Amino acid sequence: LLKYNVGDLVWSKVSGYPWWPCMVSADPLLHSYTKKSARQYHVQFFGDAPERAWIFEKSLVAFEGEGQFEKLCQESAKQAPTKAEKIKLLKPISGKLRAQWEMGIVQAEEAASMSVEERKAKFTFLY
Repeated sequence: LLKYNVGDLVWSKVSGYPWWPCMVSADPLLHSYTKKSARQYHVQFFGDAPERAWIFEKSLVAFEGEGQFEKLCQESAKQAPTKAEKIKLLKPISGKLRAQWEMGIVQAEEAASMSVEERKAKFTFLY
């Protein structure tokens, strides 16, 4: 009865950032993963340097594979507010961030490779 559940795997768009591979998790504080018309969820960003955050359900799609990446970039930059984001949301990733994104997908598909119960166990991170 919810578009996503605990260990589901999702692309997450944050303004300034490229749509990003994430797994949903429980907030290590509130001990929930979701919470008036639009829903949020708790998701941790894949990277060699992971982080977490509450994203809206609206900036959230389920993750089939690395295939969806270019088309999702098209959709967001289809029209983004500034037109220097669009420029940069459409040339392939640059800089410090790039190496981490590559690390992102590797984990992502390695993680689709496994059932929730172990994918959670191996991929929810502690701080």
